[PDB]
Amino acid sequence: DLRLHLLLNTSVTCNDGSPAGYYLKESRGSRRWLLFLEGGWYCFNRENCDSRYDTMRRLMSSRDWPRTRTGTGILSSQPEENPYWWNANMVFIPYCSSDVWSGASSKSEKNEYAFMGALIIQEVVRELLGRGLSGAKVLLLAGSSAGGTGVLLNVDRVAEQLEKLGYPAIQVRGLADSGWLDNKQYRHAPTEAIRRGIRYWNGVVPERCRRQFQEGEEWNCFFGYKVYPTLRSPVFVVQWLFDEAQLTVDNVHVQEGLRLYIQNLGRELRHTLKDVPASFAPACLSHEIIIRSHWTDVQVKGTSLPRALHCWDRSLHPLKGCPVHLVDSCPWPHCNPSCPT
Ligand SMILES: NNC(=O)c1ccccc1OCc1ccccc1
Ligand SMILES: *[C@@H]1O[C@H](CO)[C@@H](O)[C@H](O)[C@H]1NC(C)=O
Repeated sequence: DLRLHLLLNTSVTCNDGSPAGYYLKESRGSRRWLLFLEGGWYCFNRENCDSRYDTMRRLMSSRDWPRTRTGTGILSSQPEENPYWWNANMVFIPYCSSDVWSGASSKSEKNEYAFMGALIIQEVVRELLGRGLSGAKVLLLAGSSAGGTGVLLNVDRVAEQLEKLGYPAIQVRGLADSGWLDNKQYRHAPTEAIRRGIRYWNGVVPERCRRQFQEGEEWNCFFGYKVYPTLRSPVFVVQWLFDEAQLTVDNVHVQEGLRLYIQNLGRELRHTLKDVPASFAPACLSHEIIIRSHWTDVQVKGTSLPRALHCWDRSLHPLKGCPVHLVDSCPWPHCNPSCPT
């Protein structure tokens, strides 16, 4: 169990103005810290956010949060469930800002909701330095789905924040799960929601990416294959080749037209990962993995995800029999026998 702490700075809030927070389980014999960003889509105007507040309120408010959560997958403290970092300090940061962790706007007389995702991450980091983070050797910022995209948008800002606060020894790294294409749909734009959303959230993107695409075009930096090349921090990318959220937005739910569509989608995703040295991309139809309890089951070319992350740690001290770049080449969902059921 990880125990809830509401932010001491009550001006950093969820959508409805309630305090944001984090769940923490300390491991005093470890100098490794895992900060995990939750996912869960987003909302991009008043009417769409009002609907989310009726039936997804825990993703917009802390008023009903439980005092504990069970750590699972990479957040589990059992060696059998988590071969990678079972002894780390564990942090789960709930997603209550509906802004893909990009926002920096407070509730006010002209804003019905606050969108503070980028500031929530910084304040969590700030308050953890008083509870042990000051002695860390590695800070791994991880996340799934919208939280995976949030890793890509925030990992270099966390690095910069610790540098400016006087902590040069903490190595900041990223792990982005299921947050990696602005492709043509199979049937008939989803990118327009992101464009409109950034403007609604006062959303912020990494500076080098901002400078490449310039004003009005920051939505491009929400797409992994465009923002990843601008990042300095080491980032490991986990992405199913046939991601279910990607297929949903593409309006896919088999004859030749769809067969070619699906095969091209896998081809394109594999192409964008060619020059990503730390990555894990199985040929499966699925979504998310790193906090699922059976995340140890899937393998690419005989290597599990916990093993690949361990090999990544070793590389940041090619390695013999301990690979870090693992991308399926077979071209159809579940041609990898270890895919989830
Ligand atoms: N669940 N998905 C997210 O959170 C997300 C995060 C970053 C960028 C877009 C996202 O979805 C919208 C979308 C997905 C695929 C193609 C176009 C648009
Ligand atoms: C509280 O957070 C707000 C919003 O980020 C910031 O303006 C302010 O400096 C913070 N207060 C303190 C005491 O750090």
